[PDB]
Amino acid sequence: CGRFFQKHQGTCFYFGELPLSLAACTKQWDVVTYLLENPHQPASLEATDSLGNTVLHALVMIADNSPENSALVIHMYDSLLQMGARLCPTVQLED
Amino acid sequence: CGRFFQKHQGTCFYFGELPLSLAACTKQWDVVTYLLENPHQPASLEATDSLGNTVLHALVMIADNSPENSALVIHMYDSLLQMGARLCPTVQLEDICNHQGLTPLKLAAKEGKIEIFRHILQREFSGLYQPLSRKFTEWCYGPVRVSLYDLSSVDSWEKNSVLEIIAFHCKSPHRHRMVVLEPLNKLLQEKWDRLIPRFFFNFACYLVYMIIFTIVAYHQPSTFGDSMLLLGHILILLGGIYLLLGQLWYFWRRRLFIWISFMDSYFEILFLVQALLTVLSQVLRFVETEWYLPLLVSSLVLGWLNLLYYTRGFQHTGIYSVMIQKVILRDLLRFLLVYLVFLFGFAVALVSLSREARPVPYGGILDASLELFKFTIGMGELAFQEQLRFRGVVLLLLLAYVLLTYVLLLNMLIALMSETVNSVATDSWSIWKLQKAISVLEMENGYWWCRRKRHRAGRLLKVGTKGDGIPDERWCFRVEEVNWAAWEKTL
Amino acid sequence: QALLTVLSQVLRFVETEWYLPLLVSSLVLGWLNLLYYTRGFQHTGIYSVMIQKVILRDLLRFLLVYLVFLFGFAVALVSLSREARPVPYGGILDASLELFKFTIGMGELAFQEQLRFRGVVLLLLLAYVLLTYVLLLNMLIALMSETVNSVATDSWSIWKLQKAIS
Repeated sequence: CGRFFQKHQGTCFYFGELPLSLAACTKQWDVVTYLLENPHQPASLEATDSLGNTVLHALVMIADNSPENSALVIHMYDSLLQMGARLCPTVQLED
Repeated sequence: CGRFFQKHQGTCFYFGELPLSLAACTKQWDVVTYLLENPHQPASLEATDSLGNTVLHALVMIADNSPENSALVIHMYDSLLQMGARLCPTVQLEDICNHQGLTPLKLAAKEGKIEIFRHILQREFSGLYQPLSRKFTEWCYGPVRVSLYDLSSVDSWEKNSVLEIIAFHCKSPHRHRMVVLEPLNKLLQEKWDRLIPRFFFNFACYLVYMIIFTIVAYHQPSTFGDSMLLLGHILILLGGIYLLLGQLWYFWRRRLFIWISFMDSYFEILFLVQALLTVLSQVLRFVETEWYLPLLVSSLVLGWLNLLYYTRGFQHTGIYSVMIQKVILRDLLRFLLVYLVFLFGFAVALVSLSREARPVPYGGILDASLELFKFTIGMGELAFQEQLRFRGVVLLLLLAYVLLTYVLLLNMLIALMSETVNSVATDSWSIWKLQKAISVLEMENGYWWCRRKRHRAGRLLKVGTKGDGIPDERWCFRVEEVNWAAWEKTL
Repeated sequence: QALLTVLSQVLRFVETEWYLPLLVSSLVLGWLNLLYYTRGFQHTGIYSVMIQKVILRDLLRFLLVYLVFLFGFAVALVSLSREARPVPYGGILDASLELFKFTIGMGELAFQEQLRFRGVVLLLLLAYVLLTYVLLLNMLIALMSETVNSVATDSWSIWKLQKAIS
């Protein structure tokens, strides 16, 4: 949580203030998988930042109306939802 | 150097009057290389012709807006620059003063070559030939890019900048497309955002001045009141003198601008006329001449119409004034010509055939024209004059004039403006940006009595190192932009 | 409208002369308020949407330029209408009224013989008439012609949004 990472009118870039959120926002599917089933310390997929946004919220925030950005956001959202189905099936991330 | 090789209006072909320039201009890269590292006698790459142009200048001169020509010129320019990097690295070929005192960038800006201008303004190279670049990248954390455009001889802080050349020296028809491409863009917006206060202060001063003008012109004769009237009159005289001096200084400073652009300003001449009329009326009052009031009233009208200069501060109304100008210039004059010819032709006729005694209308050439203009406005008295037995001829003439004028010319005028507005709705924004750029450039200087200090644009930043010693520094202009397509390929 | 109606009703008890203007203004505003309920049909709701777009896009720039021009000419005609060689253009209110009449199509463009500034007054009147009635109004027609064609595409979605809000 820093001025460069908080969302405001300036020279910032909001991604969710979470390493998993940063990995998801940067079209890096190789690290997202490794962050979730690493034996040592898995990263919770329902984790939240100071603002309250989650990974799906962070994906929504960085979304634009550009075709490539929209495709990236849609694909990452679907992949993250499908992965969350196979890790925490007793809780839904949409709600 | 011959008549066929000198640049003029004829059957000539200018290439630079140098064998190396000829080789470069003819897309012959095989001979250009051999001319530079031949052991016997190498050809200097910084050589100049009689006109003063160099190889890069010659490439700029032959440049057009055609895609193939633009590609050829760009490729040859880049290749020649890269070669000059490896032959004479102690001297840069970009900074070569022409006889008229220009560089390839300034020459391209003046001649109107848009494509080579945009290429030179934002050119980027790879790791090799890194110093020979204008656009850079400081940090690209995530999908955001920080572009560092070079502000060398393009910032107004220098005496002869590219912006000033574009504004006041370029005679190309569509020169407004150069103030909306890259760097020159953001820079002008940032300058205008800081020059807002002075612009609106000048507008407020002019508004107060003309408010005083109107109050004085209203309360005038056909004590305290006389004292206030005298104070207002002397204030108006001083204001008119100030405006006259300012306009005279502007015209004297930019004498070679009226011929280049006789209508792009359109308001400095109007301000000059208004100030001259005000001063003339004020000085003529002392002569006690009856024509004081008409001059004062005309000056008041012109000055009150002059407030539309200051409407170029908003996105919405500046374009409106631009379309006003386009409509006035494109289809108002042809209609006026045809209308005046038709009106005179009919007025002379009605005057001639209005003398049969079987006050009378159409007594003179002034009355008939007035009646026809009334017909145009919607107040024409189309009646059946019973005092002369040419009733039928007069009525038929009136109907013939009415049909073709009120039913055909005016409706066609409406249609013509309907076409013109749709046609010029695309380039009006660029013309407004050019007008704002001209206003910013004029406000960068001070008044005729106080020269403002220039504030240098951009900032000095670490950009590479010169290939012969310690790092070099140049002034850049940061611009951040969030692009995902640019970011997604570099992975 | 409701505030004006209530204010007029309560002011009647005070026995104030300005009861009738308030009541009449409230009546006008309420009768114009019936165009809210036209957003129930495909045909007229879009018409009201284009009405709003035309009012917002090109009605205000024209009004600004027109008011500036009208004031500039009215002050002039008032100033130079005092030569004795009732008279027209006596005050700033009369000259503006005459210029508006010119705009409507009822302007009395005559040759006033009671003052020897006939030429100056006539030239000023002609200069005002040309640029106003021949240039600004026709250009306004063209501007609405452009605006209607431009907003003919998104008007349906705006009408759907209005219906959704309702």
